[PDB]
Amino acid sequence: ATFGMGDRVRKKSGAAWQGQIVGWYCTNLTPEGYAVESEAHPGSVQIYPVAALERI
Amino acid sequence: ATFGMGDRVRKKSGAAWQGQIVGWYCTNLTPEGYAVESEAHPGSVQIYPVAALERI
Amino acid sequence: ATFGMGDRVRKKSGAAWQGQIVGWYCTNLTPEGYAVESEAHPGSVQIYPVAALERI
Amino acid sequence: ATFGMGDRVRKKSGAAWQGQIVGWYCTNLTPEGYAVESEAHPGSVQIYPVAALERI
Repeated sequence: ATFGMGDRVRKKSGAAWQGQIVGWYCTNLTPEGYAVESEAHPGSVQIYPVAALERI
Repeated sequence: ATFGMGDRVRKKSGAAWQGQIVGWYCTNLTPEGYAVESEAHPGSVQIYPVAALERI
Repeated sequence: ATFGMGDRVRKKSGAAWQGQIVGWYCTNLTPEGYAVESEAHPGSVQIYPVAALERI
Repeated sequence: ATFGMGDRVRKKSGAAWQGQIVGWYCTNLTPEGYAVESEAHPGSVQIYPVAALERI
């Protein structure tokens, strides 16, 4: 696992998102995915493949 | 229409979101809905029923 | 506008989605975007750039 | 944990969604949340609080 719970991450490119890792998912299309709760918008969560994200 | 393009709005309660109205949708479940581009996270857009939102 | 309200469309590639155009959005990152209500999952709506979608 | 990986679940009410549990998230607003990959739309994943979902 590239990231763990509570890591602060951001989207590398395109649509912006930044905040803490709050969860995990895996599908065939996205075998390593993460749920990220926005630091700016508490309670709002988006999910992204690991390649979309970087730790800060 | 309660809101128009470019209005600054926020979620009234629960998961937070704030930024500008960038679009519209309508379904039977949500006959008056809005797309809101985050002011904190440019490019990221979420969609909400009108009752969830308030103009600021 | 490539599509209009009620057109039946699907995602061209990656994550699947199919149903009817129910709305529109525009941002700098996505200057021509569409809200698509799933035909399989009524009430659930996802939003996509026009290039992601094709009419069927 | 109410559900486990691979359980087939659906939304109880409102916007429809159905498919398999593919992940988990937790936030203060949603201390027990699940990612559900659509069975109708492979690759598409939505996330919901546990109270929104039921196993089938």
